[PDB]
Amino acid sequence: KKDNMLLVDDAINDDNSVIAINSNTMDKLELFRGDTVLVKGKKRKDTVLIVLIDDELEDGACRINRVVRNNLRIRLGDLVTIHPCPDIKYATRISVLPIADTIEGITGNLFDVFLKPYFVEAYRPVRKGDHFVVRGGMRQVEFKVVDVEPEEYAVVAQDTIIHWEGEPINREDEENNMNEVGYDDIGGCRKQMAQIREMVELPLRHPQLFKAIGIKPPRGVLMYGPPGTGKTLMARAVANETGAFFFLINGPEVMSKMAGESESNLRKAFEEAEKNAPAIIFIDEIDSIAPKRDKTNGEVERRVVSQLLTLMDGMKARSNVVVIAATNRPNSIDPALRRFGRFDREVDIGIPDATGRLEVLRIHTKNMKLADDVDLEALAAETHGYVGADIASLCSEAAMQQIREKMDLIDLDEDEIDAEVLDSLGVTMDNFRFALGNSNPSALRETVVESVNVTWDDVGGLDEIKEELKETVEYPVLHPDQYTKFGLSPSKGVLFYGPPGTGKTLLAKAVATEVSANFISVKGPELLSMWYGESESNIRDIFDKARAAAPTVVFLDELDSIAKARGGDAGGASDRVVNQLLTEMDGMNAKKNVFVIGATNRPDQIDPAILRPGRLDQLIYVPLPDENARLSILNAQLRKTPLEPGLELTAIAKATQGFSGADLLYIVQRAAKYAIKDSIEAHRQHEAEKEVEPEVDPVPYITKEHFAEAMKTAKRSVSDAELRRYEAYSQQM
Amino acid sequence: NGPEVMSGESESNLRKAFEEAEKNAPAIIFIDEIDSIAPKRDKTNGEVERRVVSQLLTLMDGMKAR
Ligand SMILES: Nc1ncnc2c1ncn2[C@@H]1O[C@H](COP(=O)(O)OP(=O)(O)O)[C@@H](O)[C@H]1O
Ligand SMILES: Nc1ncnc2c1ncn2[C@@H]1O[C@H](COP(=O)(O)OP(=O)(O)O)[C@@H](O)[C@H]1O
Ligand code: BEF
Ligand code: BEF
Ligand SMILES: [Mg+2]
Ligand SMILES: [Mg+2]
Repeated sequence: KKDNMLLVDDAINDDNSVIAINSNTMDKLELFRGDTVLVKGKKRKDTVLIVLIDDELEDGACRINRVVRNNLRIRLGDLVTIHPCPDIKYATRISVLPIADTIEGITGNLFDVFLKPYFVEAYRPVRKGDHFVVRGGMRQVEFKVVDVEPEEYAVVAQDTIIHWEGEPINREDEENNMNEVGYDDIGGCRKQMAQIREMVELPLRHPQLFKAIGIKPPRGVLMYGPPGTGKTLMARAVANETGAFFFLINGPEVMSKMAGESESNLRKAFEEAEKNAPAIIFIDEIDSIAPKRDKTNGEVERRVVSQLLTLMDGMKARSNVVVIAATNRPNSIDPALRRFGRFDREVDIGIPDATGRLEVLRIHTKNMKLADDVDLEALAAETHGYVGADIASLCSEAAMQQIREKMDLIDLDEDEIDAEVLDSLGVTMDNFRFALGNSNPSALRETVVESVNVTWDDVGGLDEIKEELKETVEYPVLHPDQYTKFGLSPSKGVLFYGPPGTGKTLLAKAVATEVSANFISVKGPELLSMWYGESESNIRDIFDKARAAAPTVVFLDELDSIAKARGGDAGGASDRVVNQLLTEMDGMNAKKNVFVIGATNRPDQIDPAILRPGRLDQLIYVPLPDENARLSILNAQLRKTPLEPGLELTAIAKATQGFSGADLLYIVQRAAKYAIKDSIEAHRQHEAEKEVEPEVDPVPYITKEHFAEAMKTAKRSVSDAELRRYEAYSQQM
Repeated sequence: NGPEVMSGESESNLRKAFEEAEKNAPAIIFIDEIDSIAPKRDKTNGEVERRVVSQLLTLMDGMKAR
């Protein structure tokens, strides 16, 4: 460890142009009380200050006031490199300007008042870009050094000419934001960030390493992946981490209404990137530029593609520029633009894992008065399919929920704002839980499923079936250590079969509500279209949305219409659907861990090519309920009902042997209908006896006579031959 | 190569390449990645692909003994 790098500490000396080192630091690095030292911090910024012996400092980190600390874009507890510069000498002239909001109210001679006594006889060591502070006249004004004559940094001796102007600006706040954000604001993408940093650092600063090894540096990088991942943030961080030129052009803004000058715009962009310095070019949204040369019909876009191909190929060794192109979809790319020489190093910035979600959480919400009872580990563990911007939307929705929560009771008084509510603001766990329950992933927005309030105790019976189901779904998405220690490839599909009215759709709803993962549901023949190619493109982009928001559950309901038996046809469309489903279901490796759930009524018409072991091997039979399962169904269907205390369901469980949950629900609904009819008759009788008093309801519970009248027309659902067919299929399989 | 023939100038490029290979010497032409030029003519729906396939057909057929 070279002792030339030190951390930022609080300031004892309240002066602007000063830093404090300890004496044991002075003997460790020769410097003095008058010595003017160059501080170079993060964000590629610098500053100049006077070193002074400080006993309290302790050699390891340095004291600097908040003004110096700001110019370096550092905080208390950040590292900076310190090194002396006496090459700097007395100024010829200086160019400071007051920031508008620090002078709103006053006017007149700022020089005589603030600047004159501030710089006098101190010969301060200033810098271009510095923003210093001067206290006087019952306020503190902030000026920004806009220009000096003696290079970037100089000293303000009494002979130095201080020029101030009355240009109150707003620009510094805007200037800080664009420069703001470097490489510490992007979390969860460490390998791609290191590769991008290498690709912008090594060919641009020192090509001697690549000349020594003998590998030609690439002059082009492509960024693809899901939307809202961080390609634009990476481009902004790369544009801010270097003070070189950054010619920013976009996709559809290179055109013009005159007779063919977009080629001249591309030529002038390339010549302005070539004229100044070895620089970097970021071309955003190249899908509007490259139409893949197949679905285009014009000549102007082909001339644009040819001009960009000629301007991308003709780069010599003395040019030394690289290009960055952000791209949403990775399939509509021109293979002539993907030729060897222009775009070769394609990075894959995918969805983050739990540690990446923790990194983006600790990046985003660390700039607020947050809470006192928060744990981000459970928030990152429960969240599965979010990527990049959805976490920021979650934090914004939590802040808006906190604002809605602390408004109706504390009386904000929207005509004029107070100062009592503003400091008592904390986004607690309840606002984050409400924001988690009131949001959705950005890839599953168009396939949003309406909320069905069912739990794992609402499905009466099927106890061992539901516990092995919740185990075999909860295993491969949260704890992969048992999967790694087992050493066997897992199942990537499951199927339900049995009589209708048994609980397959109810088990699918219980998966959709209480599995702590994502869920996407389609109907059977919904993914078919009369056009050509769309009937397979629907399955293709549905499975693309499934692979994007990993993990998820794709419930293919009623597979007797998609996976129809082949067996003279209508043209071969269902065969194309089955083949597309087979080639989109066979590309399931250990990554992206999706799960396909099927539930049919007739299992004889399912394709053996899709019932093959290795594609969809599991087969859970859901049989008819027994006595105890029927009692559990009758107890779970009567949960939120005002039942009679002197009423038992064991007689209903014993008197019905071949019944099912659907007709049991029909029995309970007919009993409720009879109770509602009795309530209506008692209400109209009470109205007649009042016009010509009981309780709030004359029938507060469902009596035994209502059940005895509802079970009078209680048929059964399934016949006898269907049970024989299902028993024959269960004996065959 | 295949998709480096486009910019009515694909037919001019095909005629230019064939007359250049016929003018100089008895030689050999390498056409790499023919699947872009020949889209199998039934699944395609464009018209400059049909025109450049017809041009390649009438230019490959028009080679004599000399
Ligand atoms: N990987 C990431 N890490 C941190 N913040 C991210 C990430 N991806 C996206 N964001 C956040 O998403 C918001 C907008 O992202 P943006 O750069 O516009 O997305 P993109 O690169 O897809 O165009 C910003 O608030 C940004 O901080
Ligand atoms: N085992 C069960 N426990 C509780 N309710 C059940 C059960 N089986 C069926 N039901 C009821 O049946 C109704 C519809 O059943 P559903 O799942 O759609 O049938 P299927 O098995 O044909 O897909 C729901 O109102 C549900 O409450
Ligand atoms: F990937 Be981002 F939405 F550009
Ligand atoms: F969905 Be069930 F099998 F009627
Ligand atoms: Mg973008
Ligand atoms: Mg169903």
